[PDB]
Amino acid sequence: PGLPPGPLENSSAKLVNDEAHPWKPLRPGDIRGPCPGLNTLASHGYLPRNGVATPAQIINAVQEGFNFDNQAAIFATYAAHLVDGNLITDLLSIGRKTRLTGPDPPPPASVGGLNEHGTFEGDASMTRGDAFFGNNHDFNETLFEQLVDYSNRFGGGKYNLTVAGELRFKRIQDSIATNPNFSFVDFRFFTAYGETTFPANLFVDGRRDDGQLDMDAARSFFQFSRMPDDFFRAPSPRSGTGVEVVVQAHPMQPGRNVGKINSYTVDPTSSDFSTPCLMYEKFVNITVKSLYPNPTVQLRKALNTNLDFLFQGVAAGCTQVFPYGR
Ligand code: HEM
Ligand SMILES: *[C@@H]1O[C@H](CO)[C@@H](O)[C@H](O)[C@H]1NC(C)=O
Ligand SMILES: *[C@@H]1O[C@H](CO)[C@@H](O)[C@H](O)[C@H]1NC(C)=O
Ligand SMILES: *[C@@H]1O[C@H](CO)[C@@H](O)[C@H](O)[C@H]1NC(C)=O
Ligand SMILES: *[C@@H]1O[C@H](CO)[C@@H](O)[C@H](O)[C@H]1NC(C)=O
Ligand SMILES: *[C@@H]1O[C@H](CO)[C@@H](O)[C@H](O)[C@H]1NC(C)=O
Ligand SMILES: COc1ccc(CO)cc1OC
Ligand SMILES: [Cl-]
Ligand SMILES: [Mg+2]
Repeated sequence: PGLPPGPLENSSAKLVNDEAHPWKPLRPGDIRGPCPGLNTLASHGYLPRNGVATPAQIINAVQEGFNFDNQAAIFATYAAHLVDGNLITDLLSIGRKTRLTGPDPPPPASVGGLNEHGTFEGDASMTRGDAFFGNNHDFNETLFEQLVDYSNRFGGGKYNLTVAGELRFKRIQDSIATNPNFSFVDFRFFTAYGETTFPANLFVDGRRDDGQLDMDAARSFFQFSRMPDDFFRAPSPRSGTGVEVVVQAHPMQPGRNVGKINSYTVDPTSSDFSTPCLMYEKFVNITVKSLYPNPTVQLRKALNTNLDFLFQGVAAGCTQVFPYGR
């Protein structure tokens, strides 16, 4: 594995929909998944256009194309790679499972790409349906139209953090009401909130950076993986700033439905926003370790390297944990 890239040398706003990075349609075999950011980077050639990439390629692409901040890029990328990528070949699919990531490790590891439900991807996404309903990765028009409606109602026709706060809660309540397997704990509990800020922070043209995303731009990213014509990236590195507004709108406890609709039951063993270090510790000790309980020599080495890289993205104050020793 390569070292995690460092922050941008020059993080100014600039044209990112440029001559070197044109949008192109999908070819047969090209993979897109549940993340409109990575999808857009692949469809503009910031990532390989087939949607299979190394962690270093992903980190460079999110920084260069969108000004995603370095710490956030490192944590997300290595978390995804650990649970969804091939640690020997150093390749991760941004969507469905593919033979392009190379020879698989033994069960119970899945190397399922970002489409793998319950590892990184989870329920109550804004524009993708819950995995229980049959498709956790494709753009959903009905859900996008709901995003438009919430933008009309709470954002004057634009998507902003106020809209995010209301839509985040709506999606949770809809999953509680209809998905008997709804899960909203630990890693998904965190990412579900942060992801709702990303359209306001990163899909807004960086010459404005006003947190007000228009619906034409929103559809372009969410549906077509396409930057608006003349799109400038954000003017400074960021990811989840303003997530507090989203949480404050409708504070929730982590929990799950318990095999029936309308049975949301709080999980006191889950991390929440009061215990961010616990979220990291459980991700490593439980989630990663369960996929690789007794790895062979070359896998153990790759796990430890990628776990070291993951820890670079963890907020200062947390203690590193070592599931396979040092
Ligand atoms: C840094 C590497 C990144 C990885 C590995 C990644 C991966 C993912 C995954 C797997 C999801 C699905 C979560 C869910 O179940 O809803 C997701 C959600 C999302 N990501 Fe990313 N992401 C990354 C960075 C970014 C960036 C830079 C952007 C924007 C520039 C972005 C925008 C989004 C949005 C908007 C969603 C929610 C989509 C929806 O709910 O419809 N992500 N990401
Ligand atoms: C950084 O990039 C911007 C936009 O491309 C440019 O205007 C600026 O002068 C660059 N800064 C340095 C120090 O080169
Ligand atoms: C149902 O929930 C469990 C974990 O609570 C998860 O392993 C499983 O993949 C879920 N499946 C769907 C389709 O939601
Ligand atoms: C999209 O989401 C809606 C609302 O949850 C759902 O009823 C529909 O089956 C989903 N799929 C498609 C292909 O529209
Ligand atoms: C969202 O837009 C609405 C209408 O313009 C406005 O009242 C609200 O303050 C905005 N919220 C943010 C966080 O910009
Ligand atoms: C994770 O495992 C380490 C031992 O490697 C231990 O110190 C730590 O308390 C564990 N944390 C959790 C949340 O299980
Ligand atoms: C910055 O942390 C994240 C990076 C990527 C995703 C998925 O788009 C979720 C994150 O946590 C909010
Ligand atoms: Cl940064
Ligand atoms: Mg999802």
